[PDB]
Amino acid sequence: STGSATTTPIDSLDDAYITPVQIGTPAQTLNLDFDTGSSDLWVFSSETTASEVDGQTIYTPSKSTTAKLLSGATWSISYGDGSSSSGDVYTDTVSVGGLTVTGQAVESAKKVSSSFTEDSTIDGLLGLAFSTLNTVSPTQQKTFFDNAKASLDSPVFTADLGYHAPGTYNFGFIDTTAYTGSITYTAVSTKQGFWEWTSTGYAVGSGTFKSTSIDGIADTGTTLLYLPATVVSAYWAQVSGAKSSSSVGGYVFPCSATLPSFTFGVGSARIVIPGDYIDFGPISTGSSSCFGGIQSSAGIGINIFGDVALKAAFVVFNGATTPTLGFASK
Repeated sequence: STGSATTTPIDSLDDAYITPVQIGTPAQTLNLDFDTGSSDLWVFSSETTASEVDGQTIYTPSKSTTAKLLSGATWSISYGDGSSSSGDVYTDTVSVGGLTVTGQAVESAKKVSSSFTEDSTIDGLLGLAFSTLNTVSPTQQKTFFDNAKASLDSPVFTADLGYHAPGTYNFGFIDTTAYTGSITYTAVSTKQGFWEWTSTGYAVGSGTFKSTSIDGIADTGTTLLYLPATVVSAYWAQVSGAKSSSSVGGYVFPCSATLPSFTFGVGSARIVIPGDYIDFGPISTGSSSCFGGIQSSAGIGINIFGDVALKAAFVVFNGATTPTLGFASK
């Protein structure tokens, strides 16, 4: 089997992407944030505290003839941005782009933190990291990809995120029309439950490539590119007036600037992020100070190749017995 679904930016900045997902019988369609940095499929629901729902579409398990309570199971998750959610668990039929999994754990939110309530466009998350990170207790549950893998034509999914435009998540096949050149594959460590790999270095604009190993994670659920402070300082030094602002919480730059590109290495290959992808707009409405799309990871504990980096590439998440990642230009 295969599946193919379009993913759409939630706003004009590409702050996140939503993908329609069918849950239950008859289908209830919710728009989920596909997150290769976590491993829980959770949804706003009829059980969510009413004051914490503000415009989202909810899953109502009582209206699904295939929903079954997973007796005794609870879940609770906290994300790197400080947000969180928790609740109970059903199993139900879940389909993405024509690919159907029966018996998928659908984690029903009883509580969500304010940032989730305040984002009316995201109805939940669909985790695509390794199932060892799944938070369901006392019986850990598998991700949608893990459950579908054996039925897939090939044990892969691909992320093709657009810049200010829709893109595609495919399951079970590699669309050879969706990228240019060849796909360069690189080793993955699953030891922390992430799609963790080592970039071979970087360049700023037309500058020379610096060969240096950068361990990080391919994370569709993080907006920006988070890299070591040395690398980030080298980038922003090329932008007149750019500075790190503790009050704003990162590097800002004059909105009048033209940003240089940023290149990252994948083995001997190179992915180029155009400068425009690094502009996240005014820090507040009407400000002439703009927020940068490359930020320091020094306070995170891990480097994160988020959407800013991933949307410059066609990315293969290869879930073979030894997982690997592939990157192509497009």
